[PDB]
Amino acid sequence: KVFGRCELAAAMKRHGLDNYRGYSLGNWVCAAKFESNFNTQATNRNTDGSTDYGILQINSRWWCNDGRTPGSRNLCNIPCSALLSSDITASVNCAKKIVSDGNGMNAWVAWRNRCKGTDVQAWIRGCRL
Ligand SMILES: [N]
Ligand SMILES: [N]
Ligand SMILES: [N]
Ligand SMILES: [N]
Ligand SMILES: [Pt+2]
Ligand SMILES: [Pt+2]
Ligand SMILES: [Pt+2]
Ligand SMILES: [Pt+2]
Repeated sequence: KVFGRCELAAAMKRHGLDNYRGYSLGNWVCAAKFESNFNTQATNRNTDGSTDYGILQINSRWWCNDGRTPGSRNLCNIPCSALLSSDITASVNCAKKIVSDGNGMNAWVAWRNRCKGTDVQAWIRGCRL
């Protein structure tokens, strides 16, 4: 499922991400856009042999089990295939853990390189919260 810009903001605000650890909604919407293009089914194999899964491209090295990442933690206790659901719940609850683990949204390279320090307000422009 490829969400719309305003559609994903709503599901995101609802599952409790707006101001989560002091990151406003636009930051999460911007990260989704540059990670997955809002596609819940997005996967990207990394040179390291891990894979990033879903709307927030959560990585198999640390966070989820895809049964093929050689040496790999499963912090979030889920198979990576539950990050590809059209319901973003599982992606969201894993994202709260990730963002809580010290580095905040720097965990998402696409956030640090493209969203950090820009007007992320514009990403929720014309959406009903
Ligand atoms: N939720
Ligand atoms: N998109
Ligand atoms: N999906
Ligand atoms: N969702
Ligand atoms: Pt789908
Ligand atoms: Pt939902
Ligand atoms: Pt939720
Ligand atoms: Pt777009």
